Amino acid sequence: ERRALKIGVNGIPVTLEPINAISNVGPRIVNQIFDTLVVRDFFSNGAPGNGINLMPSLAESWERIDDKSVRFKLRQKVMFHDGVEMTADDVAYTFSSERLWGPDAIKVIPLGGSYALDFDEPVVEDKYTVVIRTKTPTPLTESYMASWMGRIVPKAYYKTLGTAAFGNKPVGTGPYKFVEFVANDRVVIEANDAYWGLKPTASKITYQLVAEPATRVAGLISGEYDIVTTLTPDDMALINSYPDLETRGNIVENFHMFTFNMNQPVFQSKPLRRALALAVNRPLIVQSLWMNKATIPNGFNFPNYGKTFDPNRRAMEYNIEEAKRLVKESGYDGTPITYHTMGNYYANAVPALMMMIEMWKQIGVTVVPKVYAPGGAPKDQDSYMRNWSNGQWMTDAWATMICEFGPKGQVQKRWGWKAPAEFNDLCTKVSQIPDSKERFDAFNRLRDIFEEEAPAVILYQPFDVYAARKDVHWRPIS
Ligand SMILES: CC(C)[C@H](O)[C@@H](O)C(=O)NP(=O)(O)O[C@@H]1C[C@H](O)[C@H](n2cnc3c(NP(=O)(O)O[C@@H]4[C@@H](O)[C@H](O)[C@@H](CO)O[C@@H]4O)ncnc32)O1
Repeated sequence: ERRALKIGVNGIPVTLEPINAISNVGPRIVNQIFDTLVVRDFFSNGAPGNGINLMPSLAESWERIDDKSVRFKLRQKVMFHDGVEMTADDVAYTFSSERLWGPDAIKVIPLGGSYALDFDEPVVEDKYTVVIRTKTPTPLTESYMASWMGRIVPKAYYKTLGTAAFGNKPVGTGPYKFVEFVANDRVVIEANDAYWGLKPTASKITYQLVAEPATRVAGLISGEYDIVTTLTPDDMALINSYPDLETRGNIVENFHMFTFNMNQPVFQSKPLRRALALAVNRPLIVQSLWMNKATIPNGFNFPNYGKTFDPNRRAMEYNIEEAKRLVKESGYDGTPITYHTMGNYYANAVPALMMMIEMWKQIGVTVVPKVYAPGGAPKDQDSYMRNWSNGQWMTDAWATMICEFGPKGQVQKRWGWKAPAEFNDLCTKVSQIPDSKERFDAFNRLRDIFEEEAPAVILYQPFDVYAARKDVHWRPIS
């Protein structure tokens, strides 16, 4: 039959506008509402779910014409949820200066510019043919279209409503259509049997916020939820002891971190940031809370970067001697510094924070936990330390070092990181040269500067665990 799925989740996105929903909790919903032109084959080249060969989706075919331009031939008679046919005009709009990457687009998609390629205006050749262009050369256009930046929006409806209102009543081409959105509580979507692709296999999907992981585990056990997300390896034995239930876990291409508001005088310079960084004992946190399943990367450096992955890079440094030394140099009065966390939105956010509070006490710093509820985030002026994550969404080190931490990103712009000039010039350089020894060495230079400056501190890649009924064979949680 087709069941109504009930999914207990760690969090609900602030919006369903597909770019502004980019987070750990938005994509699992917006990937059902919207489609992309092309998709990654997660099992290509023997890959165990992290493959990269690109396959047709809204685009039936595509041809790279030159180093700046890619022609996409679109499927025909694809319907948006309101009965409007998708055409090249919609795809052009999705990647337009008006909506995405122009100067005024930043007021409503604040991060569109930092996460955009160096686009020029798309060209519509006919109803079903669109050419995506870049002002400067880049080989990333095609894989970018398979990413969370590539979800196709309906031009007329979206432009009429505007970005914010569209985010509360989204219309897409995907296999599920919008029914309801209750901020900080739930999203309901229903089967779209007019979908161009395979017929939806669930009648409806409800994403219900269940803040505490033990409540999600109990809800799965009692049948209140069919699927639950964001568990840890410690929950696996209990769940797997029920023959009707199971867990699935794997290392994700995402890192957990803590970061700083660098507009605050206490974090305006590198010494205290680097001190907090060098006192984090990662193997201890991983052994205590992750059953040694979370992995510690050798810097801001991940295997999915391909040609810009360094398999021989050194480990990130643990040095409480230098940390004590840097605390004293900064003239640290001894005042408590807040660390904001939205409960366990990140798996093990609170138990990891309590272990780091003890580690920072052992080097002279007093950090206090400020645990808040969804929607109760502090104003920037009230934020000092906070936890975050970054999903490594491209097969190139451009994401997320340059997206997030580069001169156009939110870490320098919104959160006040005054990066060294060499860092910003290297960011500009790597974004205009092809893969080579020079490009490889330049990213290693950027990684070195990142660790010297500590605008953020990388903890580990979590071992992401979800769980479900065995008789629920399709799980829309990524
Ligand atoms: C316009 C405003 C109403 C806005 O929509 C609303 O979201 C808001 O008020 N945000 P803000 O004032 O910043 O309030 C908090 C303070 C902090 O900036 C917080 N925050 C930012 N990112 C996340 C967030 N990020 P995430 O880790 O789930 O997602 C990251 C993404 O943040 C990241 O872009 C991507 C690629 O690196 O990797 C991950 O998907 N998770 C929980 N809170 C977040 O939101």
